[PDB]
Order: sequence, then structure tokens, then C-alpha cells
Amino acid sequence: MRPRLWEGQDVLARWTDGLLYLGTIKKVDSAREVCLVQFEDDSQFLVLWKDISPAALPGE
Ligand SMILES: c1ccc2oc([C@H]3CCCNC3)nc2c1
Repeated sequence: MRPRLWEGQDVLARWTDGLLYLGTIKKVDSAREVCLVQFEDDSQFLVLWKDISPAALPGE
């Protein structure tokens, strides 16, 4: 998988409004290339891998 993801990792997920929302990975599905993500409002959704990035930005 292009970005390495794992349970409990803090991630930034691109939503349908084009914005990045902070959340936490609760499960990883490398076969369907989605992850269960729980966001700041404690809501959970299946997010496509392509819309996910580590909240840790390269170069810090
Ligand atoms: C990708 C898929 C679903 C998503 O849901 C959210 C948050 C939007 C508003 C606050 N609750 C959840 N960001 C997402 C990114």
C-alpha cells in the first residue's frame, strides 16, 4: 500500500468537501483498500485508502 497505515495511527482524511479532517484508524482492510476511521466527533466511517494520509506531515 502506498502510505503505510496501522491501527491507532492519527490520519488526515480528505472528505467530499475537499477538506482534510483529523481522525484515528480503528481498523485496516488492505484487501478492499479501506480503513475504519473515527473522527473528532467520534463518528466512524469507512474511508478509501487514496483519501488517507498520516497526520504527521513529512518534514514535520
Ligand atoms: C473521508 C470519508 C469520510 C469522512 O468523514 C469526515 C468527517 C466530516 C465531518 C466530521 N465527521 C466526520 N471526514 C471524512 C473523510
